[PDB]
Order: sequence, then structure tokens, then C-alpha cells
Amino acid sequence: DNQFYSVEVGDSTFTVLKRYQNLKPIGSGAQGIVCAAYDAVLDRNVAIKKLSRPFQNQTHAKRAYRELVLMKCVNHKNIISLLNVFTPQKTLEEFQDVYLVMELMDANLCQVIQMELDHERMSYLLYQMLCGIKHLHSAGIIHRDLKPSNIVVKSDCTLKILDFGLARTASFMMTPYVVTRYYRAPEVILGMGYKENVDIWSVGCIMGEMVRHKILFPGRDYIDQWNKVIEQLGTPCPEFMKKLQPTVRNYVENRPKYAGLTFPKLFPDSLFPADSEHNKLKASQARDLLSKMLVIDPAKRISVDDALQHPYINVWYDPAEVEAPPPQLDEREHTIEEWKELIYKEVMN
Ligand SMILES: CC(C)NC(=O)N[C@H]1CC[C@H](Nc2ncc3ccc(=O)n(C(C)C)c3n2)CC1
Repeated sequence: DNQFYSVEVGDSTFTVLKRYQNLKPIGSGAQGIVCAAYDAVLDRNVAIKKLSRPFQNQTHAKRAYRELVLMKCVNHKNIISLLNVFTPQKTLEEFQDVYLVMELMDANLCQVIQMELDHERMSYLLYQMLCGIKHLHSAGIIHRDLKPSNIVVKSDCTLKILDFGLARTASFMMTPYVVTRYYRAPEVILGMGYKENVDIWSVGCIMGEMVRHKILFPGRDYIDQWNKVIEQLGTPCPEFMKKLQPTVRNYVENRPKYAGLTFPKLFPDSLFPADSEHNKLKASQARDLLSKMLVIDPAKRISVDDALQHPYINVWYDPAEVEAPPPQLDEREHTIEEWKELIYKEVMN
């Protein structure tokens, strides 16, 4: 009679379509709780994300609505896809929860980062990130909050990006949960405005952490984080600071100066496989790319296209893998009730 059933998972109550069986909790991010399950209809395992009352406030609503729309229309093998979307509630008045069904992946990038990685897999994950990023930039999407906890991978080293980044407005929250800021670009830290290669900084932070196994630029707030950045990379040039607004210019130019470590000192030979000649050269190529991704001034930072052409990365290069036909706009303020309906009717395609 009923085409849904409910079960308790960790805390939440998952009411899902009967095709999905044997639910098990596998995570809990900010926007929801996530279960693995078996899809009897597709005969495969899937991940199911539960959004509770996404329309409950502006922040949630914008994110949920955006997530749902973009993930539906954006298609690329390094961006996570929607398999199915549903709500167990029958009417707009009763509507509460949204369920996103996605491919089931094996791990976080955070998990992978902790592992000793060879050059083949390091360059391959990085290639896949750059292709994902590339696609998003083509579709008019610039992420600005790429981070290893929002990137998932499979045992076969397949990689997918989970989310579509910052809102082109941006906020407030009540839920107690800390937002991870360490992978954000200087231009996001300092409020400069940005271009596509804002996301390259993040990839540089991930790459560098894969090597060093520590977060490059930690800190309680953007104040500490900025310090960590200038300590390691040195203070930027005045051509860069001619692009800062008056108040942040003053703040930055009045921080204690630093000369900056060279990249061999930042990522020394010790941290790389360097036993064979193959590995010796790949280490050299690795550090080169790093030095071009982790530069404070975006004017001097490498682009996505030039990163994909870099020797460390272009060994994977292929035809329909770097490009495919890419495509409406929305970014405006609404009340709860208005968001509720926008999202309900996105769910009911
Ligand atoms: C036990 C130890 C090795 N840790 C894990 O196994 N962790 C998780 C296992 C499940 C993984 N799979 C996965 N697949 C798809 C999604 C889709 C959206 C989403 O938000 N998540 C989060 C749980 C990361 C997904 N996780 C993620 C890491």
C-alpha cells in the first residue's frame, strides 16, 4: 500500500522508498545525515543524504535549492550526480524533508590524504580535481570552498566533487558546527573578489597536504590563517596590495613582514618518493606545480588550463574527458514559505 518505510539511523529518522534497503549511517555533514543503502531496483549500493526542513532559514534554503538544481543539470564524471530525489510527504503543506540519492563512494579525500601516496595516484586525483573544477568554471560556477571533506573517492582512485561552493552573495547559523576555512584562497580570506584560479589555491593546499600530511594554513580565524600564509610564503609584493581595499590594505601592510621559505624548504626531498630516476623527476615536477599553485597573488598564480597542461598532470590527458557541452540564474532573498515552495517544486520535477 505505502511505497515508503521508515527506520532509525544514529539519531535521525530516515523515511525512504522501499527500493532502498539495509540503511547504515556513513556520515553527517552540515546540510544533513548520510546513509549507505542497497537499491534493489538498480541492484547497486547508493548514498542517501537527508535534508531536514531545508527551507527553515535563508542559509539552508539557498544552499539546498542551489544544490538540488545544479546537481540535476550539471553532468561530469568528476562531479557527484543525482540518482534520485524524493520526499515522503504528499503535499506542499506537509512537506518537510528532502532525500538525495547519489553514487556510493569509498572514502573522503581527508582519509586518502593521510596515506602515503605514489605519484601515479597523486597526479591522477589532481587531474580529476582540475577536470571537475574546469567543468564547473565552464558552466559559470566558481567554487571558492573546495576542500578535502567535500571530495570523495573510490578504491579505483575515481574522484568526485560533492558540492558547488560559496553562494554569490553570502550569512548566519545556529547549529553548532565549525566551518573549515583552511583551503580558502587569499582573495577569499581578504575579500578581494576573484576569478577562476581562486580554486587553484585550494588544490594547492590539498596537494601540499598530501605531501606534508599537515594542514598548510591552519588558524582559529582568518587572522591566524593569514599569518600562517605570509610566514610560509612570505609577504606579498606591492603590486598585489595595490588591489586591496583601503582598510584591508592597511591591516595587511601593517602585519610583521616575512621573507618566505623557498619551496624546497617547504616541501623537502625527504617528503617524496625519490629512490628511482622516475620518482626523482616526478618529485621535481610535483614541487614545480606546487610553487605555481600556492602563490598569494592570483595575478601570478597558475590557471586551471595551464595546470592541466603541466607535465606532472598531462600524462592523463584525453579527448572527451577534459571537455563536454556545458550550459536559469537564481540568487535572491525569500521568506521561509517562498523557499519551501521553490524547493518542493524542484523535488517534484
Ligand atoms: C571507516 C572509515 C574508513 N571511514 C569511512 O569509511 N568513511 C566514509 C565511508 C562512506 C563514504 N561514501 C560516501 N559516498 C557518497 C557520499 C555522498 C554525499 C556525502 O555527503 N557523503 C559523505 C558521507 C562524505 C558521501 N559519502 C565516505 C566516507
